[PDB]
Amino acid sequence: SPLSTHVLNIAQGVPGANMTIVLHRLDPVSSAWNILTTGITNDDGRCPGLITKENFIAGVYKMRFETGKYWDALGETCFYPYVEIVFTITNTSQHYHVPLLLSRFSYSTYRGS
Amino acid sequence: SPLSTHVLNIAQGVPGANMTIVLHRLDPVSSAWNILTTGITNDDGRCPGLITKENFIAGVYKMRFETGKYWDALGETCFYPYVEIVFTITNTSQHYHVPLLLSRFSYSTYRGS
Amino acid sequence: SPLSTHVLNIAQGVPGANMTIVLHRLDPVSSAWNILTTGITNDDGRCPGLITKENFIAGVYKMRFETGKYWDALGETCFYPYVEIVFTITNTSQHYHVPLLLSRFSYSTYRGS
Amino acid sequence: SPLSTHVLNIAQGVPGANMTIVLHRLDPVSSAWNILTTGITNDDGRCPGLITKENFIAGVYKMRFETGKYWDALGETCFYPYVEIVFTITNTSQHYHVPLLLSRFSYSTYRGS
Repeated sequence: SPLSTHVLNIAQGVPGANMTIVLHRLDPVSSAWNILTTGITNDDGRCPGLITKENFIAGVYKMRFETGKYWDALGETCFYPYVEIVFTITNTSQHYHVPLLLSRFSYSTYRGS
Repeated sequence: SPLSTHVLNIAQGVPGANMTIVLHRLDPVSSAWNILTTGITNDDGRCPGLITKENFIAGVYKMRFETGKYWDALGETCFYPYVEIVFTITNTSQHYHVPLLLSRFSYSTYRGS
Repeated sequence: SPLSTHVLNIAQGVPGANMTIVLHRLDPVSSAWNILTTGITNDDGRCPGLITKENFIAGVYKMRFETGKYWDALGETCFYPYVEIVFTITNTSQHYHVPLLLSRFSYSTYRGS
Repeated sequence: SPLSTHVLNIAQGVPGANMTIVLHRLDPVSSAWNILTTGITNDDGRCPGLITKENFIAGVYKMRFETGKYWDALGETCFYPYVEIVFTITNTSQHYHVPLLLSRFSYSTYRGS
């Protein structure tokens, strides 16, 4: 709304709760990143209100998931210290859902609406 | 050996050929990434000779897949301009396989050996 | 409610619309599968009304997805003529989400709720 | 050769060893399945000798992975008592690799070679 996520712990068949997510946007002129917001997934593994419609401008975004910290808080290690999903937003009339299905040794993502 | 990849175009059920892959390593001390190697996947979607045993030391690595340029060359667009998989190497006795299963609107990876 | 699905065409980045889905349940003792409900996905790739809470008993269920016919209607072939996901329900106090993430040459599913 | 598989336990990031696999092929006049071969994956998670080149005719095949029995022999429960992958072979000149990425609550499959 207009950007949502869902973190899923597919090793346990439950949502990934309390994972830190940091949203960034690429600066159009330099190659650098602006932090837009930092969230934490709720018990349903979601992060409501990541961005407002007015600030969700077209461009290139990056969602960093703190997978290493998540798994560590469950007392286990992860192959990935963090996961960054980088994606292009051009059509701003649509909803964009960028989930993360995660184990300690795998991850997947897809574009949802 | 000891780091390998495999790009799979799961939209067409064929390997991802001619995709640029760049391997980086995080430098202990400075919080900077530095390029170790660049490669281009062959027809089987693999990139032999990414790194030698002597240089495959423990640390944090990142493999950047140019998914945007790959799909642009197939005359299609990608949700992801590029994919970076960041991973921790501590046990240097093992072989690490870091594949990319890719469509225009999704991707996934797992730790293989 | 209490069983749902979600079909996502990850090759095209859109919900899987108008896919026929059939829920079956295995009759304990006999080896007999029989139809519980036949449905079709709506515009958002979802299929409400799969089973009533009253009829949601512990047992083995199977959701059959007509992927071949789905792709055929899109003018493309599928590697899988249909997909059956078989699962065991023992805890009838929960909601079970059984999505299907589909391309022409791949699929995945996970337990959600 | 010409049909192969690879089972990966992505929950633990090791190969799916000692899993029972059953290959069937659909009888093209009745709508019923003929058992071709039953095998067990090796320590690498693979299962060589699934079918001979001679017996590899065009048709509909089905690979049943006994996931529930895999997990139980490991002291764990699986949401799926088994996984069957049904696929159409039309081009008999190609090799078909159909691996299974598995956890207790998720699985995915894709065409390779």
